[PDB]
Amino acid sequence: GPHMATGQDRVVALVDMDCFFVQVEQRQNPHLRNKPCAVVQYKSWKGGGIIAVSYEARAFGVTRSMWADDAKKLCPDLLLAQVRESRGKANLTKYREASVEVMEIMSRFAVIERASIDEAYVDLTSAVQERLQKLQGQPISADLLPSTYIEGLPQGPTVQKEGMRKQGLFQWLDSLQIDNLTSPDLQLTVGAVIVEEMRAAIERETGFQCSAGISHNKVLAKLACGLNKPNRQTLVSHGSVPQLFSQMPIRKIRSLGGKLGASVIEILGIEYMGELTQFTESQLQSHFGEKNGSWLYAMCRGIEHDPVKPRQLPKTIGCSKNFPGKTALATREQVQWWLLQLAQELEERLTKDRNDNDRVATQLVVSIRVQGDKRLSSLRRCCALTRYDAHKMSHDAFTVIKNCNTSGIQTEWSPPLTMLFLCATKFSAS
DNA sequence: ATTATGACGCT
DNA sequence: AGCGTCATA
Ligand SMILES: [Mn+2]
Ligand SMILES: [Mn+2]
Ligand SMILES: [Mn+2]
Repeated sequence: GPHMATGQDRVVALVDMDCFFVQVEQRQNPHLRNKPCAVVQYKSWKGGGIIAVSYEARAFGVTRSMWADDAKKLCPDLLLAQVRESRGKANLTKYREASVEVMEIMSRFAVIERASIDEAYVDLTSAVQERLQKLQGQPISADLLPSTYIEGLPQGPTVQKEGMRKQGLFQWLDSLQIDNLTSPDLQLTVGAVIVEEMRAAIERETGFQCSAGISHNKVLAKLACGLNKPNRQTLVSHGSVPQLFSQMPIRKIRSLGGKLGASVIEILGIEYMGELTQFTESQLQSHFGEKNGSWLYAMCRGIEHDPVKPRQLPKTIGCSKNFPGKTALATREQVQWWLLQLAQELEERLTKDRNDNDRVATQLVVSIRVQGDKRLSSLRRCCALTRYDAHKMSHDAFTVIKNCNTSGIQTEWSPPLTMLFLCATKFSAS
């Protein structure tokens, strides 16, 4: 009754860029704008691997992970932009720098949690309270929410898409109680007003379009964001959760897209998020552990407490390269050459990081994969990182992996290496 | 032969 | 610590 927590204490948004690497390349090259377009890495093997796809290209069935040669079969006029290569490897600096542009704008509105290269969570609870105190109990005009969808509306007693959006927004606004500064639905609405402002600023100041979700926690905000991509934002209210979740595959919820989610489906014999409500918290804990069980019990009711962390910068800086098929490294000179290439890119990024962000990494993690191992990583070893010097770091990395060579001979490396990974970690203020 | 990342959980 | 899981361009 009066004591059941409803998880409506916060206003949380998730802002996610549309087709982000494609937009970065479209800004740079106007010829790519408003075209079926994709971003590819490498080229020699099957035309290269696609890692981002414009919405025009998606209409032809082009997806991420697709080889460009195969994408061209679906979409002959597909335009491509290639990821930069430096020191023999893909280099993602352009996209990291574009990300910083977006993150710095968002940070003007609230403290953000960088969740990927192209998205961040915002806790807007305080900003909403402030905007509410200025407003005076005026109704919120539809004109303040020009790109907002209200999930679940319209409903009850037009054949165009923008028409439907407005109908839902109208129903939503008319149901509001703007007289109550503690009403969660009102708080979400004001959150959505602020996010319109945020998204307008991002587009004005970078040229990049994005989508967003507004809800009471990170999982619902993330889910909401995807509902009306691209270039739109979606409000998912607490009240909208039972209908939304009644047909929502469990795998769609963040963190349930892998083995845990599959086990929820298999063990319980269910399909949709809403079906979880019929289990006790103890039942869920018995199957999925104490933490997962409590999390699922609350999550299927729309409730989650994971805070928006105040962290705008990545906490690791890493350099990685695969050596697939017959390109696997089989000599000492090869292994050392590539460790140096990775280490030189790492030095570059680390030095820039120290100057920009007043911090220094203190641990170097070295990871390799061996031919025959299905696992992402075969071996991970750490050592000290005391100087930002590529030759030292590459010499150190070789030392910690040296004993992995099962070859009797010194000159050969066996079994051949199919991945090298250098990562700088454990930052301290400097 | 999707690749290049990056956060967090477990023991 | 080293490994595993999950995630995103
Ligand atoms: Mn995106
Ligand atoms: Mn994203
Ligand atoms: Mn994506």
